[PDB]
Amino acid sequence: SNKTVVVTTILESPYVMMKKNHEMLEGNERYEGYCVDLAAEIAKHCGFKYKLTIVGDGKYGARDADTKIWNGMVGELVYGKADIAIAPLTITLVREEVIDFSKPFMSLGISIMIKKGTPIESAEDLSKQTEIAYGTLDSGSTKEFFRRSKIAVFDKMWTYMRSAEPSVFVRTTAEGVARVRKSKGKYAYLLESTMNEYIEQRKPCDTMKVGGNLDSKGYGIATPKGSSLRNAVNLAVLKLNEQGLLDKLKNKWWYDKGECG
Amino acid sequence: GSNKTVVVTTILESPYVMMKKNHEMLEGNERYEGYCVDLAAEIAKHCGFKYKLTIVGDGKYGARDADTKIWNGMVGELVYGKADIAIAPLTITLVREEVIDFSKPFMSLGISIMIKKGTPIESAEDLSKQTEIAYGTLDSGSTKEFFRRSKIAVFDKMWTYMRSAEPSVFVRTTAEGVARVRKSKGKYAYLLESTMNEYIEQRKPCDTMKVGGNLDSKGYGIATPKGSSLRNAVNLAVLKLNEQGLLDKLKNKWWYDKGECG
Ligand SMILES: CC1=CN2CCS(=O)(=O)N=C2C(c2ccc(OC3CCCCC3)cc2)=N1
Ligand SMILES: N[C@@H](CCC(=O)O)C(=O)O
Ligand SMILES: N[C@@H](CCC(=O)O)C(=O)O
Ligand SMILES: [Zn+2]
Repeated sequence: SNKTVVVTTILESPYVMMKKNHEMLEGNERYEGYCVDLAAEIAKHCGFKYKLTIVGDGKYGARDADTKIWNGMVGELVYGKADIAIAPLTITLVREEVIDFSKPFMSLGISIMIKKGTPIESAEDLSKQTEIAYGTLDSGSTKEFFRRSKIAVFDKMWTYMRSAEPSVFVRTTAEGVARVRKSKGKYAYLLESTMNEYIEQRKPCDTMKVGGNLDSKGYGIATPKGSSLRNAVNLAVLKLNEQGLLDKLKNKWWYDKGECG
Repeated sequence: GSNKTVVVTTILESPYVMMKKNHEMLEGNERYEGYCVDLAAEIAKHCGFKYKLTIVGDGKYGARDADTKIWNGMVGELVYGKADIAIAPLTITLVREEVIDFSKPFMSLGISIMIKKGTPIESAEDLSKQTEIAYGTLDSGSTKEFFRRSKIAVFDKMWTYMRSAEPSVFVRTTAEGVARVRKSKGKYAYLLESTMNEYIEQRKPCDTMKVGGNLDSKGYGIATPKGSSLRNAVNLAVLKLNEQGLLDKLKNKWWYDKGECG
């Protein structure tokens, strides 16, 4: 018997954003963005009503090494606080062991954001110097990439980042971007290419993406194990891709948005 | 029950699976080499099974006959129980995911255009707006189905042309498509996946290239029949191999490291 599906998501541009007039709107209407549009399409194809909820702790999801407790959107699924996560949530092994992911709806890789003119072209460049600090988001997949890497350059970078003072890590993507912008070239931020490429086309047009991506992976829609939504959501992602809807939404929220010419 | 050798279906498609030069003097899995040969050994090791590589009997990827509803190719081998797993450049598609399971993707790709160098085409729109240069796809597979099913104006126009073009613009194998580009003096362009296009661009005689952006974005996945006991282990193994950098290493090994075009 049909119940409203609780969707957990995260305020992250341009995936989910508060509309300019949000104070006078209610419920799902408060929000706009790629994942807001994706949620409406998935719900229509799968035949469910839903409520968008912003993850309580503002995090993507990681497992505490000591307590083994998951936080973020992953934790909301694991502990039964939400039915589905529709967000830029990276498909990773440690997550797929505890939740299920749809096929990917978007490709990405880890990338470098600099303030324009910063003399860095690559991860190797960052690793060979100390004047420019660099770091990642907490409680996400990029931090874990570095923590786990056995590649020489990335291992060196992790050894630096994990002990750097003051802390190079940030609580949100927006904090990382602000830190690049205010640091006069002395901070570079490691973040997913999707977010990097969005910000490069927003005023004040003072950042850019440098070097190749460090890896290749995808975002997926996540459900708790045993969910009755799993198969329908997976097939709906593939239907949306084949209809060209995912490519339409990417153009709508990245390039049609562009403010830097 | 007792542990049983897993039958792997795959397809002779360079550089995924190729006969070794000395294959007549080798046995079993040792007869073959390529990206998917290396990936199968790793999937089997991570999942703890023994396996036998077999080449798909009909040489096809997989499509459902509209009239008989029978699946051919590697998809049919899984559907009908002739193989336990497909480890091949098999595109994840909705109609296939309805009848088999796919792992998470191990390789990204999109449909792309191969030209003979110097052909005056930069895009799908360019192909659609002219008639001097013919163009086609593999005669069975996901690229043909993309065109057949598209509602996008440029692609619909291309399909309307391709489906009625005589003599046939379709080809039986990738190698046939590539040969047709090479011998056609610029008057044939081939629509094929970016992975295969980028491989051939780095092979002698270095006379083709990939032009324009990809027309779509998708992936290849390892496929199992529904209800397979291998499903979860294979899926987690794909994710582990990507995170440990093995997939990017294998792509470099079979595409670029011994590329022949400098
Ligand atoms: C936009 C889009 C749509 N679709 C449709 C569903 S798909 O499953 O066919 N894939 C995709 C896709 C995609 C995303 C990520 C990805 O990661 C791979 C990359 C190589 C190494 C391992 C991880 C592969 C493909 N992107
Ligand atoms: N998409 C990431 C968050 C962003 C990042 O770690 O750079 C995740 O799912 O954890
Ligand atoms: N990978 C495709 C075959 C090649 C193509 O259609 O271009 C499939 O699985 O059908
Ligand atoms: Zn739709």
